Amino acid sequence: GVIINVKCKISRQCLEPCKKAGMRFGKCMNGKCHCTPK
Repeated sequence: GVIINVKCKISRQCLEPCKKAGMRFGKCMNGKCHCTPK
């Protein structure tokens, strides 16, 4: 589990860097981004 405290706006804009790192999941909850490692 890897949470990051960034003002996100679209789940797709946090999905890109979460893929770059290598995450199985890329989800934003209106506020902060929550990605899960693969």
